[PDB]
Amino acid sequence: GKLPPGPRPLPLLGNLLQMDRRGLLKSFLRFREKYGDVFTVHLGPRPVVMLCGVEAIREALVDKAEAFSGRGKIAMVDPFFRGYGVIFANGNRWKVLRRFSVTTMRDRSVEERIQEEAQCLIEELRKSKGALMDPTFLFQSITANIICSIVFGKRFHYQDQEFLKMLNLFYQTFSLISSVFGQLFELFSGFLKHFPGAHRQVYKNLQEINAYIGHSVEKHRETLDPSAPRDLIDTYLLHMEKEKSNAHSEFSHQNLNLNTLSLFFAGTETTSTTLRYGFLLMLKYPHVAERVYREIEQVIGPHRPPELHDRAKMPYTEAVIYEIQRFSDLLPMGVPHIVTQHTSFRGYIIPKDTEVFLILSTALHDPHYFEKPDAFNPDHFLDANGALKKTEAFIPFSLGKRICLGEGIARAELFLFFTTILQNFSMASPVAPEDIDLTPQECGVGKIPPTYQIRFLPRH
Ligand code: HEM
Ligand SMILES: c1ccc(Cc2ccncc2)cc1
Repeated sequence: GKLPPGPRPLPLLGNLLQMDRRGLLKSFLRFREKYGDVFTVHLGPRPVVMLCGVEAIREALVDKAEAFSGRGKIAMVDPFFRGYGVIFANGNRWKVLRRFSVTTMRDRSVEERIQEEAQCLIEELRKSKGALMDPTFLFQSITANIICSIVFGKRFHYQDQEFLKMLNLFYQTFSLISSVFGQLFELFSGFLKHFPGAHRQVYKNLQEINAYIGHSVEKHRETLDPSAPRDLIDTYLLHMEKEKSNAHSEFSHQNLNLNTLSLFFAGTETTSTTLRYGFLLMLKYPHVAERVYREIEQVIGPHRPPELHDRAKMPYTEAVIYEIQRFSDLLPMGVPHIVTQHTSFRGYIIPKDTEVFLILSTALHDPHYFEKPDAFNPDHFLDANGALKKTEAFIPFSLGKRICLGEGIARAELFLFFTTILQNFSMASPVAPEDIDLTPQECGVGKIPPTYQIRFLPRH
C-alpha cells in the first residue's frame, strides 16, 4: 500500500532511539536483518527509503531510471552546493551539466596525463629516500593533478603550499562530512544548523576552495581565446557567451564555480582515498603486493611505463584493484537519490520526492557473490584458472543515469598509479602486518581509512 515497512518512529526524533551509535550504515544493516532489503528509516523529521543488495538497487536505478534518477541532499554540504553543479543538481540543470561534464571530460589523452603524473610520482618517491610518510597528500596530489590538467589546464607542483592547502581542505572536509557529527546533522540539521559545528567548518572550507576557483575563472575570462579553448573552464565560458541572452541559462557562474568544485572534489578525494586503503592493505597482505609485483615483472618488466593496454594481461593486479575498491567501500550508502515521480516498488508506493539511499555496501559485501566478504581477498575477482572474474555485484560507482561519471578515469588512475608505484618500489612500515588495523577512521558518507606511515623502498 504505502511506504516500505520499518521501525516505528517518534515525532521530532524519527527513529533516533532505534539507531546504532556506531553510525548510519550500521544502524541500517541492523534494520535490514529485521525488514529485508527495502525499508524506511525516519532520519529526524522525514522518511528515507533504503534499498539493499544488488537486485533491488539495479531494479531501482536501471529498470526504474524514470523514477529513481533524482539527487537527494547531503545535509552537511547542501548549504554550500544548493543544487548547483553536476553532483547536486536535478532536472534540466543536471541534464545540461552532466552532458557538458561527460563531453568535456574527454577532449593529450587522459592516459598520457596519468602516465606523466605517475612518472612525477616515482620521481617524488625516489627523492623521499624511503622516509616514512603518511601518503594521503601524495595520493591526493596525483589524482587532483589529473583533474586539474583537464579543468584548469595545468598541474600543480607537489611542494606548492597553496596546492597543499587546498588538498588539506578536501581531506578535512570529507572527514568532517563522514564523521558522527555529520551523520547526526543528516538527521537534525534543521535544529543543529543554529549551533556551532563541523557543518560551519565544512562550509568555510568549501568557500576557501571556491575562492580560488573564482579567481581562476576570471584569469581564464581575460586570457580566453574563443578559437582555442585551453580546458574545461574555457569551454564552459564559450557556452556561457553563446547563451548570454537566455537569463535562465544553466551555464551560469554559480554552476561554473560549483560544477568545478564538484569535479575537483570528486577527482581529488575518491581515487586517492582508494589508493590510500590499497597501500594499507598491501602493508597488511605483503604476499598480495609481492604477487602483483611478480605479474608486473612478467607482463611489463622493470623499465617500460605501465599502460592501459597492459590491463587485459594482468588479471591478478586487476582483481587486486577490484578487491581494493570492494573492500574499501568508498561510499557505503552511495550518494542520496530522490524519486522524481510517485512510484510503485515491490508492492510499495514511494511518493515523488521521497529520499532513497542505495546501500552500495550491501552489494559489495554480498556473501553470495563474495565468499568471506569482510576479508580482503583478491580471489573474489578470480576464477580457478586465475583469470579475471568480473561480477555484477561490483557496483562501487553505482548504476543508471547518475552512475559515477569518473568511472573510466578512476579505473585508469587506479591501474596506472598502483602498477607504476609497485613497479618501482616495495613497501614497508613500522607496524607488523598482523598488527595492522584496517578499521576506518570515519564511516559515514565516506569510509575513510586510518592514518598510517609507510615507506616506499626503491627496487634493485
Ligand atoms: C574511486 C573512485 C570513485 C568512486 C568509487 C566514485 C563513486 C561515485 C558514486 C557512488 C557516485 C554516486 C552515483 C549515484 O548517485 O548513484 C559518484 C558520482 C559522481 N562522481 Fe564518482 N566516484 C569516483 C571517482 C570519481 C571521479 C574521479 C570523478 C571525476 C572525474 C567522479 C565524478 C563524479 C560525478 C561528477 C558524480 C555525480 C554524478 C551525477 O550525479 O550525475 N567520480 N561517484
Ligand atoms: C559529496 C559526495 C561525494 C563526494 C566525493 C565524490 C565525488 C564524486 N564521486 C565520488 C565521490 C564529495 C562530496
